[PDB]
Amino acid sequence: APVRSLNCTLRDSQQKSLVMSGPYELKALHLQGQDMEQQVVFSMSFVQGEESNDKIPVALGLKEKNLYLSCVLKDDKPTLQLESVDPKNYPKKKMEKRFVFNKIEINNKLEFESAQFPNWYISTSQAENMPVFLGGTKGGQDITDFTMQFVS
Ligand SMILES: NC(=O)c1ccc(NC(=O)[C@@H]2CCCO2)cc1
Repeated sequence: APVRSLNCTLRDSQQKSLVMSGPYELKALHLQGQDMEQQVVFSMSFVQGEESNDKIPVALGLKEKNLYLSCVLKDDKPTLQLESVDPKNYPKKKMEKRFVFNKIEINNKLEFESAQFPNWYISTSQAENMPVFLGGTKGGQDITDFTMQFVS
């Protein structure tokens, strides 16, 4: 059958919202009121992959855009990028591994681990208006926990 998808927003555990501000540039900042329209709406697809009660493989596309978060090596490091795809062919149930995140539920928060790069996570900085990135530890000063808001 098709792939199943939900519209949603994400906020980091310091309640920073995610926005587009540059061509392929997703950023995290404190947002409230009128400016909350600026936040990115995701289409979260439930994709093929290894699954358990609290670890669910997803892809994160931008709503009604042929753009997906992906994990690739850049200048020899696991990095987060926005990648364009053929809009005729996406989303699909069997997403390529660079597109797959394990959505992990721990203590009423979510983490998004790269399926491609184990123990690398979607991360934000504590500072305002810095890139969303792939961080190689769910420890330290960087933020690896999120909440999801379901959107119409
Ligand atoms: N110097 C640049 O032209 C440039 C800098 C940063 C970005 N993107 C990111 O850092 C991505 C955004 C999705 C996750 O991380 C894109 C372009």
